[PDB]
Amino acid sequence: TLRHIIWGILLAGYLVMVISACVLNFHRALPLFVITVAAIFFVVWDHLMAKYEHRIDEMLSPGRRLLNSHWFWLKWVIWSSLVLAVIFWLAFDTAKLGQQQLVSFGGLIMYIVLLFLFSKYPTRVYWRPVLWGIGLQFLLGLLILRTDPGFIAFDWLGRQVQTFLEYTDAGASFVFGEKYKDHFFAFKVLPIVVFFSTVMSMLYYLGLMQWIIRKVGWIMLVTTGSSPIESVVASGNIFVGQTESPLLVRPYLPYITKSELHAIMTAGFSTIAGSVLGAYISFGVPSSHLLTASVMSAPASLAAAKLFWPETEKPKITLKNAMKMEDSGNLLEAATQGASSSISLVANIAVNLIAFLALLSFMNSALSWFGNMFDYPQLSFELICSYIFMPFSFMMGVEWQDSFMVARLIGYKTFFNEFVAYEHLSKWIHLRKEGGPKFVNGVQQYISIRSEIIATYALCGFANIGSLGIVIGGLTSMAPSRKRDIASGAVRALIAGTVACFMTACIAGILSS
Amino acid sequence: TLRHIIWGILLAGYLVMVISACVLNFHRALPLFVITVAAIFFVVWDHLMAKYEHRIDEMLSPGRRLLNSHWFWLKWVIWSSLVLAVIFWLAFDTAKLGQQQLVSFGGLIMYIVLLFLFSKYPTRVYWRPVLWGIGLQFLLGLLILRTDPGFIAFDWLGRQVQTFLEYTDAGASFVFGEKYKDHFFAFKVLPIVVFFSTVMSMLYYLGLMQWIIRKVGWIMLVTTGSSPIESVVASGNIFVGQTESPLLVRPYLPYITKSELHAIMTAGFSTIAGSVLGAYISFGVPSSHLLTASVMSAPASLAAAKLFWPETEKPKITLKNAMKMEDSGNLLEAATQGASSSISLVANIAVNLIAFLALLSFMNSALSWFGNMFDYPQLSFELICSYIFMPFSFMMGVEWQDSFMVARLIGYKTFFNEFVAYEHLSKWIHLRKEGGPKFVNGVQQYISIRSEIIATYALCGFANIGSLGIVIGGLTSMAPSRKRDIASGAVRALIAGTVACFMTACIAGILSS
Amino acid sequence: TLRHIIWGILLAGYLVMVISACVLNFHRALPLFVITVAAIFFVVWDHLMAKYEHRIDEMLSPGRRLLNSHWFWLKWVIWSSLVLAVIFWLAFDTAKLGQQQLVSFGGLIMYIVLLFLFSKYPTRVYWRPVLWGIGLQFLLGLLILRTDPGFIAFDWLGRQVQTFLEYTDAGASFVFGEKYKDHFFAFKVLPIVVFFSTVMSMLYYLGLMQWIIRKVGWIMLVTTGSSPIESVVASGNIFVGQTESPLLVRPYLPYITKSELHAIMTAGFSTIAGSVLGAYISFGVPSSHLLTASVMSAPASLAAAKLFWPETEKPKITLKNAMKMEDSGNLLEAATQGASSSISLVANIAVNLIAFLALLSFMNSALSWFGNMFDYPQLSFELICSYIFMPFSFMMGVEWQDSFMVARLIGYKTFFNEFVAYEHLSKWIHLRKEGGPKFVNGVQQYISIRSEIIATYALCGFANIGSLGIVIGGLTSMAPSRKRDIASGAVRALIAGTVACFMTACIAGILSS
Repeated sequence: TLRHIIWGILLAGYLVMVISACVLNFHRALPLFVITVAAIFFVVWDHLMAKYEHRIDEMLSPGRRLLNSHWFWLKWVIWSSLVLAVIFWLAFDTAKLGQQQLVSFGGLIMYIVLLFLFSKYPTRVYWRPVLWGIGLQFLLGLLILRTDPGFIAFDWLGRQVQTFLEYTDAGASFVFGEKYKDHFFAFKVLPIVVFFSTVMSMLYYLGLMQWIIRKVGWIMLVTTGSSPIESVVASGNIFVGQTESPLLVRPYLPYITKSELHAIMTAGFSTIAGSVLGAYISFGVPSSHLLTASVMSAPASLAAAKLFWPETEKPKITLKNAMKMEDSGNLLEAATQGASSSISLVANIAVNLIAFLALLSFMNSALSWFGNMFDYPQLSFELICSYIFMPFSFMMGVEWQDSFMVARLIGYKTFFNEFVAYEHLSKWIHLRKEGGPKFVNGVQQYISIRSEIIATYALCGFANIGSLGIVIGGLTSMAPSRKRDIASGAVRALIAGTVACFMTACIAGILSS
Repeated sequence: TLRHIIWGILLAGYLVMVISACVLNFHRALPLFVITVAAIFFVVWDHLMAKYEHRIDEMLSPGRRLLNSHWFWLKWVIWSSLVLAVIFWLAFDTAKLGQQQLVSFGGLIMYIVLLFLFSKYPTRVYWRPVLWGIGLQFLLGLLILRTDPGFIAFDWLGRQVQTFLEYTDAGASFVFGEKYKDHFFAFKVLPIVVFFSTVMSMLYYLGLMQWIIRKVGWIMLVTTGSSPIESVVASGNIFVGQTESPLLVRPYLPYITKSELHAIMTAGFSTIAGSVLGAYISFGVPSSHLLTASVMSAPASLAAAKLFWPETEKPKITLKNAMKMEDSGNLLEAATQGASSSISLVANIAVNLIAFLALLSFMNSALSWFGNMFDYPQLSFELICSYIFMPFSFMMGVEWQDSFMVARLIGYKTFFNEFVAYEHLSKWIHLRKEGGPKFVNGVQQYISIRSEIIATYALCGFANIGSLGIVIGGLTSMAPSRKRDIASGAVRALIAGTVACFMTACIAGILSS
Repeated sequence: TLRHIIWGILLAGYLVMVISACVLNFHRALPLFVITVAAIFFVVWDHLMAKYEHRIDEMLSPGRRLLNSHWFWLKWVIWSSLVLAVIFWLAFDTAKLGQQQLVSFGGLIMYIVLLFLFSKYPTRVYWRPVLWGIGLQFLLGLLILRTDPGFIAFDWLGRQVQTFLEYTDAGASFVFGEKYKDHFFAFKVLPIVVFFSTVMSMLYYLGLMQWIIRKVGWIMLVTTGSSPIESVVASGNIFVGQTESPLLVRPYLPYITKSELHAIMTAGFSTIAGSVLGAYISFGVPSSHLLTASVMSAPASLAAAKLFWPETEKPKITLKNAMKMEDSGNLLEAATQGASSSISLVANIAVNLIAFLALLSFMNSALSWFGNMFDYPQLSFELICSYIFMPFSFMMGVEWQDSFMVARLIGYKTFFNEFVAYEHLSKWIHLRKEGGPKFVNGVQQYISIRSEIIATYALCGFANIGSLGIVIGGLTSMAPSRKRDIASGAVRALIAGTVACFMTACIAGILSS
C-alpha cells in the first residue's frame, strides 16, 4: 500500500513528461504519443477486463442465445458469404498477376489437400480452426501486405528492428575489435543472436513478451476454438524458439492430448525465434516480410497441425496463459540469463553451419563424381533438390524460371538448417540489388523482387529434419512421461510444419504484384 | 617412510642449487634468494605452528589474563591512542592535497554512515570488525601505497603479472594465428582469462592458493574476530571469484548464519577474481593498483558487510580452513580442469559484453531520441549515470572536473558488468598516456593520474546488479536449504559490496598525492 | 514385409546404376566398381555368417580336434617357425639401414622389457595376446608400409581424407568469412574437428562405424583371445576418442575385471580419435602414416596393456559387440548430434592449447632465468625434455642428430596434449618441405623424411598426463561403482599407453628405408 505511491507518481510524472514534449514539436513526438496513449489504453482494456468480467458474460449472453437460434440461418449465410467474398476477390487478384497468383491460390487448396489426404484422422477433422486458421492469416496478410497503413506499420516495425542490428555494433566492435567486419558471420551476425536473446529475456521478464502472447493468443484462441494451451504455444512460437515455447506451459505438458502436443511441436517447427530473427535480417533478407511471416505462421500452425493430426479426446486444460509465469530477480539478471542462455545457442548454430555447409560441398562433390560416372558433372545436390521440390516451389506460385532456383531453398531448409537457406537466399538478394545479369551462361543467378518475398516466407520456420532431434529431446526433457507420444508425432510435425510455412508462402504469392 | 627420501634429498638438492647460484652472481640471484629462504622460513613457521601449539596457549595466557585486567585501562588508551594517531596524521595528509584528500576521509566516514543508518541491525553492530576492518586496509594501504618499500613490492608484483600477460602470446598466437592482434578482446584478452584460470587451479592444487588464504585469513580472523568461515571466504575472494569462494566452504554452507552468509556473498561482490585479473591489466589498467585493491577489499568486505548486516545468533562453525581441501590427481589435470572450467567463464564474459555494450548503445540512442523530444540530444545513459553517482564520485574524493567522468564508471559497473567500466576506463588511461587535450570542445576526454588510481579501486569488484542472479544461483546450487536466506541477503550484499569497493577507493583518495 | 519392396528395388536400382556406368568408361568407374562389389560381398559374408553359423561350428571342429592333438607337435613348430621367419627377415632389413633400423627392433624388445619388468603381474602374463599383438601390427605394418599395394591403399585412403579437409572450406569460409585463412587454427582447423565429429556420428548412425569395429575387433579378438569387450574397445579406439570408446560398452562396464578395464583405458590413451584426426592432417602431418598409426595402435594397445597389467580372474562377459547399439532418429539428427557434441570438444581443445602453449613459454622463460642463475640461458623446458626422453627417442630408432629433436615431441605429448606436439612437428614438417638449411647456427631446425614418419607414430595417442583427469572422470561417469578400480589403473594406463604408441613407432623404425 506504500510502494505504489512512489511507482505511481513517477509513472504519473512520466505522463507529465509525455504531455510536456507533446505540446512543443509534436511531429517528432509521434512515437511517444502513440505508444503511451496505447499504454494507458491497454491497461484500461486489461484493468476493465477483470473488473467488468461479470458484464463480459452478462452482455455477450443475450445475443449468443439468439445467435444459437439464428445459427439455423447463419450457418447457411456466413459459410456462404465468405465464399462469395473470396470468388469476388478472385476477380481482383488477376489484375495483379494472372499467371502465378492464381497458382498460389491453386496451391493453398493443394496444400490443404496434401495434408487432408495424408492426415491420419480425415473423418475426425474439426474444420473450425483449419479454415479460420487460413482465414486469420489471410485477413492478417491482406491487412499487412495489401493495405497501405498495414504496409507502413510492418515496414517501420521492420526498419526499427534494423536499427537494433546497428546497436550490437557497440558490443561486437568491442568483444571482437574494430576488425569485426572481417569474419562477418561469427563476429557480426552471431552477436545479433546474443543481443536478441538478451532482449527477448528482458521482454519476457518485463511481461511484455508474456503480454503479446496473451493478446495474440486469445484473439487466435476464441476465433479458432483450439485448446487453451495450444493457442498460447502457437502464438508463443512467434517470439520464442522451438525449444522455449513448450517451456511456457511446462507444468501442463504431461496432461495434454497427443494432438494438443502435435500442434505444440508443429508450431515450433512452423516459425522462427526472435533470437535468430535478427540473424536472418543481417544477411540481407527483408525485415518487413520476415516479421510478417512470423506473425502469419501462428494461425498457419493451427490450420496445418489441427488439419494434419486433429484432436479427438478432450482438451483437458483451460487457462494456462494466466498460469504461465516466470525466472529472474531484476532486469539485469534477465539481461544476463538471456545472454548466458545464448551460449549454447550461438554455438550450436555455428557448428551446424560448419557441419551442414560442409555436407553441401561433400554432397556437391560426392554427387559430382557420382555424376562424372555418366559423363555428367554439374549433377549436384543443389540440382537434385531443385527437381525434388519443383512441385512445392511451383505450387506456391513462383515463376517457372525461378521455381527451379527457389526449390533449392526448400531443399536447403528441409534437409539442412534454414541458415543455409537464408544466406544462399541472401547471396541472391544482394546480387539483384546490384544491377546484374540474369543468365550469365545458363545460371539464374538471382530470383526476383516477387519470389524473394515468397522464398522469405517459405523458409520462416525451424522445420528442418535436423530439429526433429532437438524438439524430441527438448520435449522429453519437459514431459518425459509422454516420450512415446512425442516421438510418434514429430515426423508428422515436420510435414505439418513445412506446409504451415508454405501456407504463409502462397499467401504472399496471392498478394504479390 | 620410503618416499620422503626421494622427495627430501631432491628438495635438499634444490637447496644445493640455491646456494650454488647464490655464491657466484648474487645480484641476479635475488628473487631465488628471497623466495627459497622464505620457503624454508614459512615451513618452519608452520611446522612449529603445530608442534609448538602447546606453547601457543601456554605463552599467550599470562599476558592475556593481565590484558583482561588491564582492559579496564587499555580500552581507554588504545581506543584513544588511535584517534590521536589519526588526527595527528590528518595534519600530514593536507600537505599532499588539502582539496580532495580531506573529502576522501570525509567520505570514508560518510560511507560508514550510509551503511550504519541503512543497516537493518543498527543497535546490534559489533564494532570490533567494522572499525578494525578499516584499520586493517588503512594499515595495509599505508604500507603499500605510502611507504617506499611497499611501493617497490606491489609494483614488482604488479609488473611480474604483466610478464604473464606476455606468456599467453605463445598460446593466443597459436590457437588464433599471428593475426591475433586483430580482434583484440576475444583473441588476446580472453586467452588471458583462460591462462589465469589454468594458473589459479594449479596454485589451488599445489596448496599455494590454499596457503595464502589460510595466512591472510588467519591474520584477518583474529584481528577482526569474525566467524572462522567468513575470514576464509573474504580472504578467499582476493583470489578466486564470486562463484568459487563459497565452493571453498561448501560442506559448511547450510550451517552458517544469515549474516555469516551475507558477508560471504558481499565479499564475493566486493572483489575480483584472479581469473579476470589479467583481463583488466591487458586493457591498460595499472596492475600495481589493481592488485592493491584486491588485497584491501578483503578487510573492506568485513568492514562493510558486518556493518551493514551484523551477526547476532552464534557463529556455529570453527576451523573450516583446515577442513577446506580439494579435486585433481596430478598437476596437469589441474591445469586442464582449470582450463576446462574457463569454457563457460570466457563465454559468459564474451556474451555479456555483447549484451551489455549493446544496451549502452541502445540506451544511449533510446534516451537520445527521448532527449530529442525536448530539443536535447546529448542526453545519454552516460550523462544520467554521471549525475546519479555524482554524490558517490565526489564523496570518495575526486576532482570536480573529473567527478562527473568517473561517475560514469560507477554507473557502468553497478548496472552493467565491470568489464564495461574498465575498458571505458582504459580508453581514458590510454588517452592520457598519449599527450592529449583535456577539453576538445567540452568533453573531459580522460581523468588524471590521481583519480584513475581511485577509479581503479572503485571498480575492483563484481558488484554489478547482474551478478545478483549468478551469486544467488551459485549459492543455491551449494546450499539449497537456505534459498530464503540467500535471496533475502543478495540485495543487501550489493550495496554492502559496492561500498566495500568504495571504502578502498577513498583510501587511495586519502593516499593520492 | 511391405517396406523392403521399396528399399530393395531402389537398392537394386542402384545395382542397375552401378552396372550402367560400369560398361561405358570403366576407368573412371573404378571406386564405384570396387566398393559396390564389396558392398554386395560383405553383406553376403555377413548374411551367411548367421545362416551358416551351424556349419561354422561343424566345419571348424574336425581340424581343431586334430589341431589339439597336433599341438604337441605344432607348439614346437609354429613357435619356432616364426622365430626363424624373424631372424631370416632381420637379414633383409639391414639392406635398408643397418644403423638405426636394428635399434628399432632392439627397442621393440626393450619396450616389452620396460613393461614386463614393471608390470605388476609378471608371472601371470598370458603371452598369447602380447606376442601376437605385436605380430598383428607387424603383419599389419608390413602389408601397409613395406608392400606396394598396401602403400597404394593407405596413401589413397590418406589422400581422400585430405579431400575432406577441403570440404570444410564451404563451412569455415561461411561461418568465419572469406578471411578464415587468418587465425588459421581456430577458424580452419577447429571446423575440421566439427566436420569430422559430424561425419563420425553419421557413420555411427549408419552402422558403418559399428561395422568396421565388429570386423577389426573380431579379427583382433580370436587372434589374440582377449575378452570380447576389450577387442571391441581397443578396435573401437581406432575411430572414436578416449571418452567415447567405453561409451560403446557402457551397460557392461561395471561387470568387467580390473585388467579388462585397464586395457579399455590404455587403448583410449594409445590411439587418437577420428574427430581430431583431420586436425592433425591440416597441420601438415602425412595423412597416410597417421591413418596407419591409428590402425596399428589397436593391436599395440592389447600387446601393451595385457602385458603391463594382465588379466587373472575371469572374462565374465561375451558377445558385447552385437549388444552394442545406439542414439538418433534420422541421419540429420546424427549430423546435428555429432556437431552439438563437438561444442565442448573444440572448446576444450582450444583452451588447452591456450593453457598448455602458455605453459611452454612460462616454463621456457621460468627455466630461462632459472638457467640465467648459472650464466646459462638457452636452458629451456624444451632442452630438458630432450635429455629426459633421449632414451626413448633413440630406443625407437631415430638418428642421433634427430634423437634430441624428436624427444621434444615425446616431452610435448606426455606432459602437454599432443596438439602441441603435432604443430611443433608440423613446424618441422613444413620447414623441410621448403629447401632449408639443417644447422642454422646449431639448431637442428627439422628432422628428416625418415624420423618424421616415426615421430608421426610416436604421437598418435591421447596419452598425455592431462587426459588422466578426463578418462578417470569419463569412466567414473559411466561405471561409478568401480571408481577405486579406474583411478588405480589410470597411472598404469598412461605408461602402457605411451609405450603402445612407441611400439608402433619402432615398427616404422624397422620399416623406414
